[PDB]
Amino acid sequence: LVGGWQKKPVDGNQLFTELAHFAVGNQVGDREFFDTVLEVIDAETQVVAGTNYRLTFKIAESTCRVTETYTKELCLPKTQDVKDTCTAVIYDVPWLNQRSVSSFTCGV
Amino acid sequence: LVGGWQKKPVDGNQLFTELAHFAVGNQVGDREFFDTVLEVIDAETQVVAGTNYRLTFKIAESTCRVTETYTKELCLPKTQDVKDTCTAVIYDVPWLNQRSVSSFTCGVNAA
Repeated sequence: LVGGWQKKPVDGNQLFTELAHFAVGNQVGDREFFDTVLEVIDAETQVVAGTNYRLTFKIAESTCRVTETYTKELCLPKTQDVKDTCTAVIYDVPWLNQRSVSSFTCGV
Repeated sequence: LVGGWQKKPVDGNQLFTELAHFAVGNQVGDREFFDTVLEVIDAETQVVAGTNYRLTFKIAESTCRVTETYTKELCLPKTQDVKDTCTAVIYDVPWLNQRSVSSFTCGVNAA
């Protein structure tokens, strides 16, 4: 789900300052020096919920070379021989079209 | 905020197949060919809510070179003189120790 944007007070919110520093400390580009925060002046927040998935599954070697772009429909199993069993943890946030794998381990 | 882990049936659930394929198709290590998914056998889920932060702030040029490490406490402003105003959106998910900047732009507003 995604919630509405809400204006918040800047006030004594340390986290705002911490998150601003986090953003501006990560802008390199074509600057000789980093810029840094003098002050925050507006602040809005928005709940954004995703789902974290822990999936266990059987794998096989596929026919696709890793140079290629993977697809379910192109990268079919060479043989119906199980190779391993694996567990993966995937965080999915459709609202921001983000999806990430945090862990992936086999020999389960 | 984080919901509880819940066991879910594999059943037909096409999302789980899509998510397994997604994970396996992003593993290129120690392998000439991608592995692919034969079948899913367990599934658990956890709602995790993060917070998206839209922050507007005034910046100054700092004393730290880009070669160096940024820290608020080391990279103090040269002068208490504004040089630009910027807006950033940051998605924070402390529960997964993920944090990301989705946009960073330096236009200023008396909107």
